Amino acid sequence: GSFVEMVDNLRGKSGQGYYVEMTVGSPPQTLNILVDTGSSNFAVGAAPHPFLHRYYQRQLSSTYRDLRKGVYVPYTQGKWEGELGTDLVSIPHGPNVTVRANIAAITESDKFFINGSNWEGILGLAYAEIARPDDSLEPFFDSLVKQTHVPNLFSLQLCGAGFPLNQSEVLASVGGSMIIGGIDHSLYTGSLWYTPIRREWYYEVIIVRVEINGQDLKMDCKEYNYDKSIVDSGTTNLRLPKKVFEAAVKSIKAASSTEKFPDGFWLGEQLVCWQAGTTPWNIFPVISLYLMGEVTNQSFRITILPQQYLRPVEDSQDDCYKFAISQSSTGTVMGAVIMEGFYVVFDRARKRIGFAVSACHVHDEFRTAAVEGPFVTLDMEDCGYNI
Ligand SMILES: CN1C(=N)N[C@](CCC2CCCCC2)(C[C@H]2CCN(C(=O)CC3CCCC3)C2)C1=O
Repeated sequence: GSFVEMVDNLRGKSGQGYYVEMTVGSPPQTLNILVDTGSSNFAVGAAPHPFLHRYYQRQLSSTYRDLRKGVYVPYTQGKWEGELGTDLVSIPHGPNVTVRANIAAITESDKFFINGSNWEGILGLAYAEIARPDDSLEPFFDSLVKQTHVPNLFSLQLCGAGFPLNQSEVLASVGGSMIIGGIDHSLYTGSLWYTPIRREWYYEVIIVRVEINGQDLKMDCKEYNYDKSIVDSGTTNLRLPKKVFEAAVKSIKAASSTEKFPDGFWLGEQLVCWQAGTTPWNIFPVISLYLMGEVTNQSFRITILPQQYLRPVEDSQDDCYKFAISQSSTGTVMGAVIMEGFYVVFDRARKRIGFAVSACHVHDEFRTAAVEGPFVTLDMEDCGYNI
């Protein structure tokens, strides 16, 4: 019910990631670690890098164990490579436990570390199926649950500020909470609604209906989950499959048509600015994603505001934003800008993901984010994509 020791243990922002403090080795080496529900390796900087002010020094840890194996992880926008080993790991603002976990000691990388992000490694919280080099490398959370009495569940409250935070502010500000082993009721309002985890690899879910200001996008629901839909704190944007993105942007443009925005804005490349305090939130539509419910033929919806999908960026005294919805060729990605609207419960023990309105979501006096249900929805299993 209440996990005060873990409340407010995150820092960061949607554009650069949310991170938690961790310690590795004996004596403990403190590092800031990206919370990543879209990968499954615990991988930390272990050699000098221009964007790192600290890194894991294996030679200084008496509990370091060398697995004598390399790991090469190339991905779309970057790469990381390192040396596998194990060590004792703790989360200072977490459960009061120390676990023996796998650690990939990063020795070389490209477009992995971000200048000014304040994190030195990543915590892959998804399942062993997508761990590198293969599923035999036990992910951190699996080790934590196996070695302690920590319940097999974690929950995330990612807090977007609603305005830009400079270098000093982002270091001093609370970015949210990662509750390990439980649900903290102070982090949300209303009810938690659960969607099934379709398969344990990424945190895969099924979207059954999409609305833009109550208007049904009216696409075959398979299109929404082509080739998968995942919940990923390690992605900034709400990413949509090509056809869905094209249909959604046409509908968002139509709803906001009292103001014309350049093509570069809709491409998520160019910022849009308004005089201080005059952002016309009301012209932008709300977006509802209906998710498969736990009950047969039942769904629920999560509704986000433009305060979630317009990402605050510094320009002046103008309030500026980037459009945080973008195209994908690898399925839907419910990234940090979506997660910022909600308290998200990764209930691994019951193979389900919970959503509730976040106590820290940004809104205005007229509209709020929402999590509502139930809705009668038929043939929802057909919304899932196969092959
Ligand atoms: C999309 N995504 C993740 N969720 N994690 C990784 C890895 C995915 C693995 C999936 C399984 C197979 C191997 C690759 C790596 C992170 C590291 C930094 N990254 C940023 O984009 C910078 C920030 C932008 C907002 C938060 C971070 C991405 C990724 O590419």
